[PDB]
Amino acid sequence: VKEEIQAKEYLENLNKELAKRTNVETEAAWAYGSNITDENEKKKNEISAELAKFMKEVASDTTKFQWRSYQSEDLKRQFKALTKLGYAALPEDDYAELLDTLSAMESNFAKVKVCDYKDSTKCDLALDPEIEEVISKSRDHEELAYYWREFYDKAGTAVRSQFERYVELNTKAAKLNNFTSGAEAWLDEYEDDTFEQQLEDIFADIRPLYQQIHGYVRFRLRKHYGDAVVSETGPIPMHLLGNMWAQQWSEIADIVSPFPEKPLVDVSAEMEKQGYTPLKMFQMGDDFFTSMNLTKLPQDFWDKSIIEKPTDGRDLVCHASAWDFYLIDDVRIKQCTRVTQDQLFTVHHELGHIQYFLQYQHQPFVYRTGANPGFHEAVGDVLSLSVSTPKHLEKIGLLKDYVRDDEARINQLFLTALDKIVFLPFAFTMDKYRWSLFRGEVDKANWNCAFWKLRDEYSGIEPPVVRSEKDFDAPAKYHISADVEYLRYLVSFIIQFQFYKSACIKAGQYDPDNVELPLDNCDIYGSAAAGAAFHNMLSMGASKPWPDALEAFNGERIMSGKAIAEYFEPLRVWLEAENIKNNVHIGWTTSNKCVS
Ligand SMILES: *[C@@H]1O[C@H](CO)[C@@H](O[C@@H]2O[C@H](CO)[C@@H](O[C@@H]3O[C@H](CO[C@H]4O[C@H](CO)[C@@H](O)[C@H](O)[C@@H]4O)[C@@H](O)[C@H](O[C@H]4O[C@H](CO[C@@H]5O[C@H](CO)[C@@H](O)[C@H](O)[C@@H]5O)[C@@H](O)[C@H](O)[C@@H]4O)[C@@H]3O)[C@H](O)[C@H]2NC(C)=O)[C@H](O)[C@H]1NC(C)=O
Ligand SMILES: *[C@@H]1O[C@H](CO)[C@@H](O)[C@H](O)[C@H]1NC(C)=O
Ligand SMILES: *[C@@H]1O[C@H](CO)[C@@H](O)[C@H](O)[C@H]1NC(C)=O
Ligand SMILES: [Zn+2]
Repeated sequence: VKEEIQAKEYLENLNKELAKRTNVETEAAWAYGSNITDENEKKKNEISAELAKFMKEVASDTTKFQWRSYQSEDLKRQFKALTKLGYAALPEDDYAELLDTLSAMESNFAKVKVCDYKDSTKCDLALDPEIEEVISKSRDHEELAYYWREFYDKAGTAVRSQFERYVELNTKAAKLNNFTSGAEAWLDEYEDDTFEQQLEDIFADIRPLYQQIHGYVRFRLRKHYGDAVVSETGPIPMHLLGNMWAQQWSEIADIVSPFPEKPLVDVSAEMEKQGYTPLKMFQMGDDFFTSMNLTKLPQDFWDKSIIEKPTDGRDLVCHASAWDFYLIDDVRIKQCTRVTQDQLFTVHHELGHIQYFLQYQHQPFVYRTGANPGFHEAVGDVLSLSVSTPKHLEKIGLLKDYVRDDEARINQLFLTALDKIVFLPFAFTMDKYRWSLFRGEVDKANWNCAFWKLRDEYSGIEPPVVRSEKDFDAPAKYHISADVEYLRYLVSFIIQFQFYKSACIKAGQYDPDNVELPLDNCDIYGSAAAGAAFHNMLSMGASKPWPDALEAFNGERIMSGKAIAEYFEPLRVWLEAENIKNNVHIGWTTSNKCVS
């Protein structure tokens, strides 16, 4: 009708206004996140409250248009997105209380300090970097357990009453948008009613490999720590796995690697010896993208980013993140960067977000996000997969005197699995837990043990000490304290293998029927063929449902476990044999580390 013509002009104008108002909210959030004070908290929450109020006016104005009657799929999609208010649907007082609750949790988490194990006078150890360094480096099980407990008590238990209020307010918000719970609100971002089932099916296919890796790691840990510390048949004590949440185990690769007489890629020491800085690491990431004929970082990036931990003793959120300011070319990273191999991957991870932001900044505001949350998280990881290859690391002079025999290949495959397969059950449990609270499936009296129950069922790990319903451990993970959906990372770790396989084929770097070009040594550095595929997909933003974005990249429309399995198939074959040959116990008894 004539109405659809006016509507298109309504949208064009409203999109620009939302960008500009979001800009101002993002600036205040940035200011808080990079400098936590009471004054910046109030500024952030007051701006948010005002944007919330305007969003409600907008939702209500969508009803004045017959938008579901229109011809244009594109107009209807944009209107649909403006009806989805999220937390902004709350009454203004409930919204302000929710923001205050979220602030309390995120700043509790960011301000955690603990006492040194060897010196209880020295009480200024932060997660990043001091506690993370001990967890990743110490092989003293008693020190490890000490830091685990100190951290979980302060980051987790201390915000129980706040976490509860947040679940209530999150649930109320979802119901006001006519979702059953916050779980359905999160899942709506994947635009697919069978999405949970799809992930269950993929997870069930990779679980057997996970159990083989688990079994082997447990066997190797028993030889290091002995049977008093690690049982044969029980869940692995999580504090021994190189990471505070046992989400990835690559930091203990030096004690669990298949062939310890053969090389294991660890380039941290060479980075340090070649004088690498944070600045250099970001410049390398930048080079990687521009090498593929993708977009160079703008000057605002270099001028406004924070790529090193401030040295002025202020409080900030050190958890690494990427920020879109919704103008032109104002994109930033906040990373407390350290010169290590894992941090090099993180740098590429974060720069994948930046690239996505630049690729879609010509889109209308509602379309300036990922095709789905998982797509956003995968982009940088596709590059990190290349960066991590011995091929790439020899090219940039970080890996010296490396012979890629069959045993070094198994070592590298295993190292990657400790980051990529191990994480899958972990990532699944973070949202399974929250979903189950959001949906009202667990009584408040059982919330802590329901967490550790899932961590046992899916990952076969447990706490180093007995916990109970007096503790509350979930918020000790950043994203749980900060209310960041975690499924995006599960989706990412599956789909990034679909992107990488396809990028590798396009780059001439992978042929199944040619042993010179195996998937696990593919480097896509310099490939404009791969870059083109990325451009086609990333530039779409959220303008189409995600199957359409994937189709733009490689012609497929389906999320699949095929690629991640193909990548690790040589590992699976070897590891199955090695477990049988060493009579390794697979599976685990129920944990008894959480008392009701
Ligand atoms: C979540 O789900 C909620 C339901 O569970 C839903 O809430 C409902 O939304 C309806 C509109 O979205 C709303 O409808 C209005 O009802 C008015 C009368 O209802 C009152 O009495 C109820 C008991 O009987 C009370 O419980 C309520 O609290 C109400 O106070 C009507 O006056 C009103 O009507 C007018 O509006 C229609 C709209 O027509 C549409 O648009 C054009 C009009 O420009 C039409 O040409 C077109 O065909 C189309 O129909 C007009 O026909 C005309 O002006 C009417 O007079 C309207 O029906 C309903 O009251 C409300 N609550 C409940 C519980 O029913 C939420 O909307 C959902 N939330 C989200 C985010 O989607
Ligand atoms: C942190 O924020 C305060 C406002 O609460 C401001 O005055 C101060 O300059 C900021 N500090 C830094 C280092 O930016
Ligand atoms: C970069 O992009 C151009 C135009 O968009 C494309 O045609 C070309 O393949 C790319 N250039 C290089 C360096 O390969
Ligand atoms: Zn990310």
